[PDB]
Amino acid sequence: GPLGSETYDFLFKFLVIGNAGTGKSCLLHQFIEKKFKDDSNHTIGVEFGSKIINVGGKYVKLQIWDTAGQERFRSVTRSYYRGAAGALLVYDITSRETYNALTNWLTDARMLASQNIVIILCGNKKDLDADREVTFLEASRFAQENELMFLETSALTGEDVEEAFVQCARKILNK
Ligand SMILES: Nc1nc2c(ncn2[C@@H]2O[C@H](COP(=O)(O)OP(=O)(O)NP(=O)(O)O)[C@@H](O)[C@H]2O)c(=O)[nH]1
Ligand SMILES: [Mg+2]
Repeated sequence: GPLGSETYDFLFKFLVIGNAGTGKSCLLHQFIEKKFKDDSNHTIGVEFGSKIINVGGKYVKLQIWDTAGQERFRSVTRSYYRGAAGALLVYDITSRETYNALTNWLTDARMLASQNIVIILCGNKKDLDADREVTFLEASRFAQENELMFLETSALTGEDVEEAFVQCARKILNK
């Protein structure tokens, strides 16, 4: 994967944000490696990944900053919002607390990045439907009201992970 071997037309800076334990790191690992990370522990500060996707015939390299959700890491994660084109905003459909935090994540994102940062809302862990605390309906209405894209995902199965990243990039390229 050296510099001279890659082909891309666009370079986008993305970040993944949301409460601790929502599955942000598993989402990135799923996207890059097409595997469910085993024994995922809390991210210490931040981690990084990149992947080139095909969006409408153009190749887009996504530089992805997987930020720690724990409040102790707030100060070291400020940097990754600045000049970011898009963000996956993640909550856990089994934890209402993670959903209730979205307004604050959203507000901080739009203040630190440009107000027009493209945000896709990811209701993660949808494979755990027996433990669901947040309905699809209320989340979709929250997204509509706050001009966010929205889908539910499973980092465990892989379902909708690729689509979340791709649709975020798609919206950036085209009005
Ligand atoms: N069943 C299920 N478990 C998931 C899913 N995504 C993540 N998990 C699990 O949920 C826990 C947290 O995942 P993790 O990616 O580490 O969360 P995080 O948002 O990165 N946490 P932090 O902000 O502290 O780094 C782990 O035990 C992980 O295996 C999912 O889609 N389904
Ligand atoms: Mg993490």
